[PDB]
Amino acid sequence: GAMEPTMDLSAFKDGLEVIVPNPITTLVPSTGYPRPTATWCFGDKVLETGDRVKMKTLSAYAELVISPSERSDKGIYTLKLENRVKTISGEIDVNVIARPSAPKELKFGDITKDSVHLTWEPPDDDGGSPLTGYVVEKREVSRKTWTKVMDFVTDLEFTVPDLVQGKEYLFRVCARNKCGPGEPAYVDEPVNMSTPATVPDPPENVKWRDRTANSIFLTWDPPKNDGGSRIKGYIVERCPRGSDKWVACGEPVAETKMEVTGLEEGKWYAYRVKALNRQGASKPSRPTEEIQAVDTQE
Repeated sequence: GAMEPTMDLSAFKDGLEVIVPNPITTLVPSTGYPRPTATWCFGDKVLETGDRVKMKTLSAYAELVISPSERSDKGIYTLKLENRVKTISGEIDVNVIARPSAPKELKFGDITKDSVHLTWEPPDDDGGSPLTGYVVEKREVSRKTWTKVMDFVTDLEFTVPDLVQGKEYLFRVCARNKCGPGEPAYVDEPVNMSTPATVPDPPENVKWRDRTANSIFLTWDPPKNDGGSRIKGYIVERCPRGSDKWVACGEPVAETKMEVTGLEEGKWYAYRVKALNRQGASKPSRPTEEIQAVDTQE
């Protein structure tokens, strides 16, 4: 008398879902007289015990354990039971998922009195599972606990409300899976609602045209950073060659142009401009070359 090997795979009809690094455990009830021999294969490769691969056989079952699990362990595992009657083979499709990576290119902007707009980009790896959403958290730089602003955000942007003036905030955004949230992405610098205004930046492109014995016409470019306050005007200054004293030309003007006059013929002058706002005056622009006051010739 004898009996064929039989295996019970009814526990894997849906499949096997494993979150890294939890072990992949496949226990299959086996029957058969004589007792069948177990053979484990991952893909077209025969598995044998060693490090992460561990196998055991009892009279009632054959079991395969892969610990710790990796993403590369995903595939179809095959169990062959063999006695003198017959050789049977069954397959188990194992999906090994993990948690998402961190959102990319987290930026902040559009800072109002009570809101901060945040935009990000999808993470590189979703962890072998569809992204369920994004998680938005905040924390004032004085406080030590992160509070969740919103979860399951299905967009690449979010406007954080209910922010208080005079406070600095940190922001981090995570990506979510069925396994849970992943590594967070933080903001490059803290976000400050207050932002006390500063003095402007120097003008940038001071150039000259229409140079005579007593006059010159100067043009410059407005600075990029106004310092948080409106550019009230500009101040043009002058330095003769034989001195290191910068003298102001005329009076403050609201335009990016000025015609300096009163120049003495035969002298060489350099010129520089400052940008004015409520907080004061900027640092002077890069001074121009020393230009001789003389009328055109030939």
